[PDB]
Amino acid sequence: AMDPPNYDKWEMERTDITMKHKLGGGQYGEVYEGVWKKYSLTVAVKTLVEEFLKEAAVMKEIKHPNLVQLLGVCTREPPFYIITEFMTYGNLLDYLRECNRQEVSAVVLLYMATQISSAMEYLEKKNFIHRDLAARNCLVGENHLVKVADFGLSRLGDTYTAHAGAKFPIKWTAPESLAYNKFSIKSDVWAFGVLLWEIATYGMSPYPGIDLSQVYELLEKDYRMERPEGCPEKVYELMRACWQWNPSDRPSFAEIHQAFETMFQ
Ligand SMILES: Cc1ccc(NC(=O)c2ccc(CN3CCN(C)CC3)cc2)cc1Nc1nccc(-c2cccnc2)n1
Ligand SMILES: COC(=O)c1ccc(Cl)cc1N
Ligand SMILES: [Cl-]
Ligand SMILES: [Cl-]
Ligand SMILES: [Cl-]
Ligand SMILES: [Cl-]
Repeated sequence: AMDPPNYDKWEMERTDITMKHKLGGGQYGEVYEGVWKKYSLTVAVKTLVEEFLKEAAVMKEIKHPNLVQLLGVCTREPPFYIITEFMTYGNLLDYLRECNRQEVSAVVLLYMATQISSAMEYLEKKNFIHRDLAARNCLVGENHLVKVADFGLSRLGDTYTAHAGAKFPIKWTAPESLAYNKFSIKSDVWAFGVLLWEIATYGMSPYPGIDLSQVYELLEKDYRMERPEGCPEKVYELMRACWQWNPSDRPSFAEIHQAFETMFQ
C-alpha cells in the first residue's frame, strides 16, 4: 500500500496475502485461493498485460452488491494480482446442478434472477457491456446471494467455439453478434434470457443436442427454446422478450429488473 505521488488507493502489499492452491481445480486459469492474513479473510487472486491492466481499471469503476467486489490490486511490479472477495458456494452453474432442490426452491430461483438483473441494470446505467453473461460467470455466497462476474473463460469443450481468433459461446450469443460482430447492452439482454433458462432448468445446457452450425438458421426461422418445467408463464414471457430478433425490441435491464421486483414481491 502506497503513501498519499502516483497514489492508487487500490494498490496493496503483495506480502499481506498468503497464496494457496489454484481455485476450482484450475477451471479459472491463473486464479488462486488466498488469505488476506491481516483481515483473516479468504480471497480470490487472479495473476499474470494490457488486457489484465484494462480489466483492473474497469473493476475500479464498478461497485454493486451483485457484482463481484474488487478488494485490491498489485500492479506496480510483476507478478500482477487482482484480488476479489471469495464466494463460498462457487459458480452458479455447478451450484444449480448440485443443489438441494427443496432448499433452492421456485422462490429462490426468482431471487437469483432478480439479483442478476440488478447487477445488469447497474452495468446498463454505467454504459458497460458484459459480453459473456451466463451461469458459469456468476458466483453464489451465503443465503443464496448471487453476483455477476467475468472470468475470461473463452480460452480456458464446445461451450466456446472459434470465430476469427475469437471464441464465442454460440448458444448464448445474440443473432446480430453472430452475424455482424455487433455487441451491446441488448446482446447482454439476449444472453440474460439464456441465463434465465439455465436457472429455470437447474443448470441444463441450452439448445440440448442442437448442432452449433444450425443455431443461427433456427433463430432466423423464429425457433426459441421451450418453457422449462415449472417456469412461471410471466418468467417465460420475459425470456422470450429477451430473445426478440431485433435488439431494439428487447427490454432494458431496468425494465427486466422492475418486472422481477414486482414479481419478487
Ligand atoms: C480474482 C478475480 C479477478 C478478476 C475478476 N473480474 C471480474 O469478475 C469482472 C467482473 C466484471 C467486469 C466488467 N466488465 C465490463 C466490460 N466487459 C467487456 C467485460 C466485463 C470485469 C471483470 C474476478 C475475480 N474473482 C474470481 N475469479 C475467478 C474465480 C473466483 C471464485 C471462484 C470460487 C469462489 N469464489 C470466487 N473469483
Ligand atoms: C416463482 O418464480 C419461479 O418459479 C422462477 C423464477 C425464475 C426462474 Cl429462471 C425460474 C422459476 N421457476
Ligand atoms: Cl484516493
Ligand atoms: Cl467454483
Ligand atoms: Cl464496456
Ligand atoms: Cl460468500
